Amino acid sequence: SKYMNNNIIKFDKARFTVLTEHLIRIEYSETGEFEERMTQMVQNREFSEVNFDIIEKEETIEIITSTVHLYYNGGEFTNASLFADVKFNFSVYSNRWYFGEKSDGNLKGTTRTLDMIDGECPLEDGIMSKNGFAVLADKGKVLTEVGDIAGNSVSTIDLYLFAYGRDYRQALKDFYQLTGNTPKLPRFALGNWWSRYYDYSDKSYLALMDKFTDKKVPLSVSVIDMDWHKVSEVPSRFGSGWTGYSWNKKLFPNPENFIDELHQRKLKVTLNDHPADGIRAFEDPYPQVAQTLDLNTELEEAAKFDFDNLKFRKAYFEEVHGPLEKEGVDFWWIDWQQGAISKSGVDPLWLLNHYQYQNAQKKHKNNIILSRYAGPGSHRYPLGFSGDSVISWASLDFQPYFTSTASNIGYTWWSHDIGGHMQGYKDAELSLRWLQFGVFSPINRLHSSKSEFTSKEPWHFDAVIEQSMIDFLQLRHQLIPYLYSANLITASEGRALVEPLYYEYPMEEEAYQHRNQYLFGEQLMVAPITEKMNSLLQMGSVEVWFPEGTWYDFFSGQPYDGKVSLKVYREITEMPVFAKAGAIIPLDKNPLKKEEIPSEIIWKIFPGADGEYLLLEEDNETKAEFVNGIFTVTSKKESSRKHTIIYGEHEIVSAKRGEFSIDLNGKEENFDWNFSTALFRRLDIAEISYEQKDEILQQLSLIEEHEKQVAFIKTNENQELQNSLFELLYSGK
Amino acid sequence: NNIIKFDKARFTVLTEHLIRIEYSETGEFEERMTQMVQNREFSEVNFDIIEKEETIEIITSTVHLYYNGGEFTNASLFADVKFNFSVYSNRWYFGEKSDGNLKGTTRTLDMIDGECPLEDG
Ligand SMILES: OC[C@@H](O)[C@H](O)[C@@H](O)CO
Repeated sequence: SKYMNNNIIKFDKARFTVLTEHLIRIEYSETGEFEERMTQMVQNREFSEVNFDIIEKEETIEIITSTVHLYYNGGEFTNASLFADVKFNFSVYSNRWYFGEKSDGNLKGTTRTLDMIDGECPLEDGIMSKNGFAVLADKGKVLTEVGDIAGNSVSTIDLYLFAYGRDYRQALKDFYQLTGNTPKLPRFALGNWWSRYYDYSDKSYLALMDKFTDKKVPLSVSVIDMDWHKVSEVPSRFGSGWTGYSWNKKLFPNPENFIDELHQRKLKVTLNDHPADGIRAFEDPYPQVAQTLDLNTELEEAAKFDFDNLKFRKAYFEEVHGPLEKEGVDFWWIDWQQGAISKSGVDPLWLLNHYQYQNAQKKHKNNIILSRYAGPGSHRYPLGFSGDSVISWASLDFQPYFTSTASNIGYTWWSHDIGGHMQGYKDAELSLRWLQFGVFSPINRLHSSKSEFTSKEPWHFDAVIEQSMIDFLQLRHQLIPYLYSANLITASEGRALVEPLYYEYPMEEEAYQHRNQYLFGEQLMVAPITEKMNSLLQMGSVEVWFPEGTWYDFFSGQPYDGKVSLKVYREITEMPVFAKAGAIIPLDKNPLKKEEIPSEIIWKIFPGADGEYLLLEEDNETKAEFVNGIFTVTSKKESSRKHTIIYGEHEIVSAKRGEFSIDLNGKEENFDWNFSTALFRRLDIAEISYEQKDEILQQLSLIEEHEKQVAFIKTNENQELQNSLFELLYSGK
Repeated sequence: NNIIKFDKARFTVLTEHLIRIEYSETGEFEERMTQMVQNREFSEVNFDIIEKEETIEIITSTVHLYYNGGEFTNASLFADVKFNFSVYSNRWYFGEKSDGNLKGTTRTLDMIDGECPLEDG
């Protein structure tokens, strides 16, 4: 059969597939046979036919779409024979791709891990570029129909040219169509996780879980780190106790009972797995694995780690994990730090995440793993696990940027160790700022090193820090409805929960100049504080870009007239999070109560414009509509759910059942936030002279005209104090 | 008896803790001294072998040395030491650097003001 889809062009030894007007597959084959199989990266090349034009001559071909000219001059792919011009003017002369060459503009993607990183590390390129094109090489192995490694591609060069311009959201959508959508997360993954590299007993671990309840901190996940298994008692002839599959019965004399007690507390349970030293002769499962793999047990022959080997994988899932799953382990923390070597040339991290994520689905519907990034397409195996960050202001300052930038390669479920993993320095404010970021990150998992000094328990800290941490951990559970809805949107529509500003505001230069600022779902904009407070102000700060429109602090209702770039100041207990006029945010009214789905939703409405919110749940869709001051709630299915409505400052309706409409036009649109209260608070906490406090309070109270209030603060000899006062006068204008 | 051949490789267990590893395309292995090596006469030692169709394992009191056949690559030739001095730096891979080397020396201190890099010992 000579039949070919109309989107396929062949010329010399190349094949071009025009998958969209802005996405061209580029293949080279010595043999004239081109690759149809799935690869590690690509799952789907079925794209609806698109319009394009060809200029084919003897010696050259040009493929022309709405956004790109692709040229091929025959022969081997070199920087001279294969190149493209984009039909954009985002740069004066960075509008040409050359095969095998780097161009500027790439907005970056992510990397394997933050292991041993103190602050910034280099990132790999993503598919997003300010100049409108990027090339995603497919260097992976081909897969069989059922998803096992098949060997080398017959397309010895296989590339994807993205030429979406600054339509970043559409580039990511089409990347997901190509590599497969992110699977749905389960709701439990979006709550708080407790983890610590600490040799807990059953007793001490349950006592901690019960103290979390006593302290009014909700948790969804109980992580148990490597001290669950034998460590120091492993005979040295076998190597270290890092890898283990055998319970420490001194700490866990009845593992199934312990896991059942965590299940009764509605916690999902994961164990640390260090797979690299395989199954050695001292292990509980060794007799059964040695039988299956026909090992020499009198010579203590180990079942060495080999995820290329179908029999090893089968032994690993059925005979090593299987018994631990039967005891009640819900999902696996794959903790691989042992390199990228295999006989197949496939990264063992890729093999682990691919096969473990598939195996997890027998255990539970929409199950997860926790593992490091395994390259483009590995978003199919959530969750991401960033690993052994250094505990530092510099590490925190990198992390929001790292997180939002990862959306540029579709890896949208990074779980960082909140408060940082190891080394570095103690600073309770650092631990608190890091938790603020974690709550507004894809996953909020508390974790720490083996130190006796790095517990992330709120009560480790003083009464102020402890209370603020408890408040933020409660907030995480309030946000689960919003997070779970955004999760179902990632899985169904290919939209990241965390977006860089330039996704919404691609033509605004300031959207590229606030590296740690992001959109958090569709209704909230976050600007985490990631530097130690100024002790004179007793407040930290971040420069915020406010896009055009009216914005409100999500917590205080402090207003801000966009478009402006404004330095904003917050006490260590407060975080900069903002909503536009018209925003509607659902909150669980009962974040401490372990309900499978919330019995009551708070609808938090920001007055001053129309808005809309769709709450996706396991078995329902709930639409909130705010049009000409009328707030309406409707659902796909009937339910007993109670709805609370908070319109700006004020609870209007409490615990109303069913679908309803309510006219909010006759209700107070204004937040209580006011200039005079906020000014008094900022002056009162500041470690400045009382004479300065007195004069600033007197003059700003006395001076009526806003421009002369600003002139007065402009004379202040403390420059950061001027900025803080300016923020208040700007919100109060 | 201290000598084992497998595929295109020759292993010589000189001590319980010292193993020569040779590759030869032709199956001819080198007996002559080199600039570095002057003597390969060492007393017999005890060690075990697990030889299969496609793989060999040599086991001493201190090391597992594995060879999976073919040219020597990081994947085909590697070893686990029977020690627990590190949590996961106990594996040698052919042609890869691992941590822990306490260093050796270098040709000269010509033009060196303070420290210079040393070669591995
Ligand atoms: O299992 C011990 C490890 O050091 C873990 O605590 C880290 O989180 C792994 O990255």
